[PDB]
Amino acid sequence: MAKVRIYQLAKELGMETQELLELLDQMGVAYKSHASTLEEKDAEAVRELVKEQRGLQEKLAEEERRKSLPRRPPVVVIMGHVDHGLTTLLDYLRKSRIAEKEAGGITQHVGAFEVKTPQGTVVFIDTPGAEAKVADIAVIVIAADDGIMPQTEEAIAHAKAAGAKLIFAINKIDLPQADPEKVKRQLMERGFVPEEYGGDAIVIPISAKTGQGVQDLLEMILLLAELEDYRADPNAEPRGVILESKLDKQAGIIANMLVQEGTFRVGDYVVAGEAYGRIRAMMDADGNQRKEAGPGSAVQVLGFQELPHAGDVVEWVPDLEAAKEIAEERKEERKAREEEEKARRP
Ligand SMILES: [Mg+2]
Repeated sequence: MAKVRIYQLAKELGMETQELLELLDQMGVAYKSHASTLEEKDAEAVRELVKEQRGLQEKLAEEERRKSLPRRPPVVVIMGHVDHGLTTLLDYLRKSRIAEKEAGGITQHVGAFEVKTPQGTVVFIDTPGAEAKVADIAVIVIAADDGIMPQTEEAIAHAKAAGAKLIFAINKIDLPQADPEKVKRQLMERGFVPEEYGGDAIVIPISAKTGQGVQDLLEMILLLAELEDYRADPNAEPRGVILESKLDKQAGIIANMLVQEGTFRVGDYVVAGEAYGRIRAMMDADGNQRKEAGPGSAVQVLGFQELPHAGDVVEWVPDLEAAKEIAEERKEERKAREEEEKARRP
């Protein structure tokens, strides 16, 4: 401190000579060389300025990082004619992760399940949809033998309405009457031109029965997820969607929720449409109790006081009172629109 030479102060602060000499020029402190002695008040000023500038750097670098949100996994729904092997595909995907279980032990149905690959994790909504936005991607399954049917065209229209990206999966490619070329013509008739022919429709041959092609579907999902670059903020206000709800004799009202933003925690108050409660417990697809559920997580939630509806947005609220006010304001507004039916003009 009193008195320090510039090369000594540099060592102490971990700076290179020329950096400290630059700083002193910025401060207007004259010196002959790095061997010169500094007045105590100059050295002190240097120490303060360097501390601050380093504070500031760090603040800045933190900000740059914090504003880059982590990846969230792609959410996928499987759709198409119920006879075209949807459940066989879902089942196949559910098994490629119980290889030869732990185990075990243990599994729960919580509305969605995860498929892990070296390239990343995919979230599949459980039970195909006939049927808020839930899925990023809809896989439209079409049997090679049967071709595009009315259920197929409804699945396509619902997926498009919901804003999902389509992947066409032509299944049963090993039946003797399998005709994928016919399916592709049917697709092109409908404005879906396969990439093969220079169009934008993604078309993938699979067999849900043997699993042939299934790894290519997963790779394609993950590639699209990399390009769309799906991300979410785990510290935003928690937001989810109800996938389904039911009564348990033993447990009471249960609901499956998929988390989209923020992180829900046990003890949080939530409102979903007109239903509300305090999260008493959350259980994931492995049957584990979780204290927290962040983006992409599907969990069974205990604590709702009435059955929430499928597709309703789950919102964090600060307290019980807020939860009751929000749910109630929605209830009396619904009655209002309904009362705009009983009166005039039925
Ligand atoms: Mg809501």
